[PDB]
Amino acid sequence: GTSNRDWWPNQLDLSILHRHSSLSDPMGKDFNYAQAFEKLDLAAVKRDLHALMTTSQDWWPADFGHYGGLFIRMAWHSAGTYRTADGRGGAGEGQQRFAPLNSWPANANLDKARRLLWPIKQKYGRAISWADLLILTGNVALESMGFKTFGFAGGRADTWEPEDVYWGSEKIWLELSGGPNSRYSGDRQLENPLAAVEMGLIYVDPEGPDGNPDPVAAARDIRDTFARMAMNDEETVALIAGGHTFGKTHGAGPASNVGAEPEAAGIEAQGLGWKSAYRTGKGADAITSGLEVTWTTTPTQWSHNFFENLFGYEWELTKSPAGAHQWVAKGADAVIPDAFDPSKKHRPTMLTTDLSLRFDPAYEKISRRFHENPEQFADAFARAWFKLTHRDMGPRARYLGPEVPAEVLLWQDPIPAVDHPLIDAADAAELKAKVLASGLTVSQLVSTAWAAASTFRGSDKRGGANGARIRLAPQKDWEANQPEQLAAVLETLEAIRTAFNGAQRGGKQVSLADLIVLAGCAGVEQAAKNAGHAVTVPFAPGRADASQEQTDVESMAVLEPVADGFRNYLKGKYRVPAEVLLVDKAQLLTLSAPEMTVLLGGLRVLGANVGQSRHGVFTAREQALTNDFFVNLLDMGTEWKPTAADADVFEGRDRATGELKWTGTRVDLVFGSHSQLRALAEVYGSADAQEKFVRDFVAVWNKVMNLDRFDLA
Amino acid sequence: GTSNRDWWPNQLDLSILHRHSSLSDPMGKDFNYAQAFEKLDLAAVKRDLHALMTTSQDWWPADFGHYGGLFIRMAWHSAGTYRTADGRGGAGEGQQRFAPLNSWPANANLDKARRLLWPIKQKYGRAISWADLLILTGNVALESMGFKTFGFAGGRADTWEPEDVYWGSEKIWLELSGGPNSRYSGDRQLENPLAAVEMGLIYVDPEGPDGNPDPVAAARDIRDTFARMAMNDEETVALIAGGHTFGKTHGAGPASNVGAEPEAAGIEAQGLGWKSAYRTGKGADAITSGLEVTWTTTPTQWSHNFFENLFGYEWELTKSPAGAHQWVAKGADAVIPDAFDPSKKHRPTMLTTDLSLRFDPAYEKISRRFHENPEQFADAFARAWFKLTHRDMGPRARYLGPEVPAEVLLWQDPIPAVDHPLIDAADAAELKAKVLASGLTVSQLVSTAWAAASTFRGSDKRGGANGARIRLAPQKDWEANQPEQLAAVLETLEAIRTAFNGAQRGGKQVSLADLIVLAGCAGVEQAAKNAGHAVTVPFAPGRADASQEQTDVESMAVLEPVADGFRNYLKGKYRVPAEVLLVDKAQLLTLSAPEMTVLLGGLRVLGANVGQSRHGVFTAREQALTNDFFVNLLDMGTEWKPTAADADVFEGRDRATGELKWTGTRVDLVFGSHSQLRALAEVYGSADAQEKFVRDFVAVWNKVMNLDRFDLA
Ligand code: HEM
Ligand code: HEM
Ligand code: NA
Ligand code: NA
Repeated sequence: GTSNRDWWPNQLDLSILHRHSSLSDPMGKDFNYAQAFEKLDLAAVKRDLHALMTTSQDWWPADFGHYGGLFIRMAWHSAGTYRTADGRGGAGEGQQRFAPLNSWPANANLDKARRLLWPIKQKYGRAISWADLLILTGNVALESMGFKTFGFAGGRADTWEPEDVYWGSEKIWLELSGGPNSRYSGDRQLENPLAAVEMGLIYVDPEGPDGNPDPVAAARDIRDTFARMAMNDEETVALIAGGHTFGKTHGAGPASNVGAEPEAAGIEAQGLGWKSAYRTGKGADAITSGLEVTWTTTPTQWSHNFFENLFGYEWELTKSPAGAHQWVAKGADAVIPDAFDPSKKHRPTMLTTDLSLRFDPAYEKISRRFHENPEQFADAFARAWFKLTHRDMGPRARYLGPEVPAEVLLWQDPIPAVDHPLIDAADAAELKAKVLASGLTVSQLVSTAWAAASTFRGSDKRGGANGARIRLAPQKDWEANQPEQLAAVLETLEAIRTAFNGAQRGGKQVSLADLIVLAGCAGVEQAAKNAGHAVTVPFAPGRADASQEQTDVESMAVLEPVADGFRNYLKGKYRVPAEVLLVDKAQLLTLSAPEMTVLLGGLRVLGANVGQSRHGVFTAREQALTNDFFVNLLDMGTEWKPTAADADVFEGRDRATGELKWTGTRVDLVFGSHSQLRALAEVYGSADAQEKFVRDFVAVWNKVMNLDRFDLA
Repeated sequence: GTSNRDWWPNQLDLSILHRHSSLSDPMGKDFNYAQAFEKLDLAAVKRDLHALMTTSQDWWPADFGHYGGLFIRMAWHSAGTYRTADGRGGAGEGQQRFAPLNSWPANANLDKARRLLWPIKQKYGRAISWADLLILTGNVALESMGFKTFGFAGGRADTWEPEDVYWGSEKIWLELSGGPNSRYSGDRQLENPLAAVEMGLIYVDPEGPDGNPDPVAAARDIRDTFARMAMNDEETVALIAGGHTFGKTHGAGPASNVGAEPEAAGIEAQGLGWKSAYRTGKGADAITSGLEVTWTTTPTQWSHNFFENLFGYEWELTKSPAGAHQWVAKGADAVIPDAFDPSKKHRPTMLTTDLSLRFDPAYEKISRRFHENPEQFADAFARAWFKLTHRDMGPRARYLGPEVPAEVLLWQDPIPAVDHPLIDAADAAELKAKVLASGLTVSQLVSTAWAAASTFRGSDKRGGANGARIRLAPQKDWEANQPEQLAAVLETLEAIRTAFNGAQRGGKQVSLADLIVLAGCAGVEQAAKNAGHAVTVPFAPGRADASQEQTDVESMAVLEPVADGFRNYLKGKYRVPAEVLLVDKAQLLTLSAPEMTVLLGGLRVLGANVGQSRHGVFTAREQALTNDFFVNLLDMGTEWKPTAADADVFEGRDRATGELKWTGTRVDLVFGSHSQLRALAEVYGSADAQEKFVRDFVAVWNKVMNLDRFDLA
């Protein structure tokens, strides 16, 4: 069946903005997961999970009689797809149960793990999501095996179709670097936004880079990919050694015995995959990764035996029974228990990537410290597991249930509690009149509030206007934010604030975060008045101001917009065309195509462009809120051509005289070119549409201003 | 960007059920197009279209000073994609303006035609849809040139994204038959559901079959494709000769001068395509099809000169300036005017497919009658043009505006007017109790109402329970409908009806169409009661009973379900897997994936399978409305394998004992296999889901019963 994708494989794809419709969702449109979860008996679920750990099923028997290691791995894979570049991936939507992640080679036999959880999921129904259950199961596994966790938050709502994520361009699973779709170039530079070394892996190749078993070069890939998942050296060593305290790998015979991944298997397999023709196909004969390593002498119990073994032996390169590279301890006795046969024991073994923790010099110092001070290892792993499994959940206001840790962590981008009366509607009217009387323009007011709010991304629920981080490093210096113009606006708003706060009784005060957003609303109201329309823009107070010490500058760098079509901004030249980058940004802001359309047309005429560029400013009444962008864009009296100097800039000329009327970028003109976008632009550029344009614009403006407002839920 | 479709190209695609979401729609969710249209000043729009006809734009000058021919072709191609096999295609959703149709080769330069209409669309805004405007413009063209049309109905709501239609498997535009994706097999048998001879054509190749200029062989393709668009011989001849009374073709120079179609063109082209490097690229130099034919001596005036020329000359095979085969009149004078140069004249010319009208012997008799009696030609054409342009609009209740023809046509599947009081809620409860006391079972009641209602297809809005056509030929004999069981049910319901109607005063009566649906409602209520649940299933009366004389039996043949997964029914063996056919049926019924899932699980346990097959009947309490289908399907204690006899039938056996518990088809087991469907099945198979299952089942049942109820809007 030939599709539009087949004929025009480079046309823009708008269907990523219309996912997650009420159509695909089986729950009612009033379903609120937070409310269902807050009534769950969480203690009862944990008891059932504890029982499950040692209730072996014959279709996938438990190693050592205990499923703990399998479930820790299941939870670390759920969380492990996270990339800090876009916030996409992670455990927070339960995507491991959908394509493609359900079928990634690195997720082999996690299908079995999820199926073992079906009875519990069934018993508790809508009150616990799959997404929450995968993480909670990991926690229970750790607890069952003697490790005390740092805590747990519920609230990850289930999703019902696959997320649109760019996982890479390779067309072969586990393709090694340098191919026609290589994710690597230069001196082993991994392309943004990717955070894994091969297609279908979580972070790195356990045999070493491109399969070459050198622990030192593996360490370099470990460091780069874990940093791209927001983890530093200490967290990385704690997580890897912590995880590999438990369980085992599975490589009992050749990989060619393993059949189709779940999305390719027959219908009779009922959602499972990787069926194996090697001996019994499971248990003692299991094949998952192809490696055959068991790390400690008590694989079902928390121990300090990982680092005793790593440092206490010298290591020899060898091969598993499937042919994979792995390491065995020189001269050791057979001290490692067998998973099924009490009369067998095995020598200690390690992956190349485990040896990285000893042979990379910076890791070695951390690993030695953890070896000599196991209580520090325990605490570091507990904190890192919490971070790993919660890093994509967003502000602490979304954390549900009775095990949420009280300690505030820097990586949560924390926002102080509000402890004072908030401004009311009379106060807001007074503050808007003050903002307008100060001389700040529409363009300055709109641009500043857009800059503050538009850092939000729905993928990990980071960013937005709450916190007033626009005033702090590094946001205040981002080129897209226009740092000199920004400084002058914030200085005037800070004087307004100081004067209003100084006059109040009781404890009433306004935060700068609220005033930035309020001043943007006044801008939009003034712009509507310039056009002859009487419009009130909704505002909700309650934002608070975070400090510089609560704002990790390195972690904040990934929110920098290097492309923001809403301000017609591009920081450099990229391989991806600018209109694909606009749709990507709309997706992170949670906008539909009609919302993206309205929003961009309105921003153009209000003067939100970076550096006051005229590109896309198709109006003779700038700073007035009108539908001019659409009416002028669609005027067939104008002809467009790319410029000689720059192919990404276009001149719009009167068709009859040749006279220049406008210029635009690709972000501008795509609205008059892409056949779906142009259909939307036509609605807003019609003669009956001016009031609809204004109303829709105010709605989407308000939506963006509130994206991070999880305190108002 | 590698996608799920790239890795698993044969997995089922559920996204076709979730198009047309409120997310992608720029109009508000209360927008009602019918209400906007009913206030349009249609006379004022027609006056503007009339002025447009002779107002040439320089970017695409009008042939002969008149855009009429161009707009008739635009309106004929908008309607000409219709296929009777599935009802997909046609003019009713304005799909010509989206991909792929906007870029089909046969639609070359219609982009210019649509752009000419933008100023009128802009003026009238939401009160006239693009869909309606395309057709209206064609009508006004005809009127302006002296032809009396049969009428016009508004009401085609605009759509906002491409519809998912199977247009063929070819990967090359206009690929000749016999390739690796051939749409032809056997003795030139075109595969259902296609209705064109090549990918990107409307019906046929104007040069002749696979480019061979034989009028006789071309006639066979004309007849076959037009029949597949619901047009007989008379209507076919009227349409082709009627259309080719006007205007001209465009082939002034070689085709290699013509650039990229609209979806492939550069962004600067602003949605237009086929830019030509041949001389001025337009007007006198235009290239569209590559043919260069002008049929009549007054191309901008209705005449009977097409048939005067077709019969008054002998014809010689020749070539256009682009190299296409075409025909020229032997020994004729230069009598045909030139489109731009008043001092030039040309000889009469024809397409191969024009000459089909004279050299096929059945066409020749009709064409001679139309030649001798041009008043008959005019009436046939008017009726055919109406049918062509309205055939996908659905029941007459959807027709809006002041020009709707009052004559009721057989192809409209007409429903008589209701002229008596309707039954009220107390009457409906009395009739339900009488149906249940007759002895009819849950299974008989649900199966009969499902059979009557499930013929609906949202592609052309044909079928549904209104009319009670299930009691007439040919429905009453369709194998899926279980003809002997159906006849017994209808006999009992007809006695109930006769008794209730005989006892009334004051005109009140119940139609059999309403009683069939009410009886199905009683069945569902009883099934809920058998499970321990009291529900009321909504019912809306107002259907009427059509007669056999108002039912075209041949036209009804395309509504026969040959695959109906909801009844576990497959009439024969097909190339396409049965699960793909289930999703295709759900799309025709307008169901989402959650609605399809609920509905199928419920139908299984209510006994709706054809022939009382136990396949998929995963319950020990058949005829009770429970979620047993889902609970049992998802039980990991059962193992499934295909049978030896039949690979499309599966046995479900206890995993521990080997005991046979169930059997199912691919349609049953897909719900436990496909990762998105299994996620939906899990929600309904949870321990907390019984009330949700019942409520959602009742909702989707009611939706299906009401699909054709455009009288209630
Ligand atoms: C450099 C990063 C890492 C690499 C290359 C990696 C590699 C692997 C591989 C190849 C397996 C074997 C799969 C099989 O054949 O069954 C595995 C098992 C496992 N990993 Fe990791 N690992 C990494 C980090 C982690 C982390 C961060 C955790 C958890 C905090 C984790 C916990 C586990 C556990 C518990 C198992 C045992 C599974 C079982 O008992 O079935 N690993 N690892
Ligand atoms: C066997 C069926 C048909 C074939 C093969 C056919 C073929 C074509 C071709 C190849 C063109 C020239 C495109 C160009 O170069 O500009 C054309 C023009 C046209 N056709 Fe058809 N046609 C068919 C049926 C119809 C019908 C059913 C109608 C309307 C009732 C229609 C109305 C027209 C008109 C009005 C034009 C003139 C366009 C203009 O003036 O720009 N045709 N036809
Ligand atoms: Na994410
Ligand atoms: Na249709």
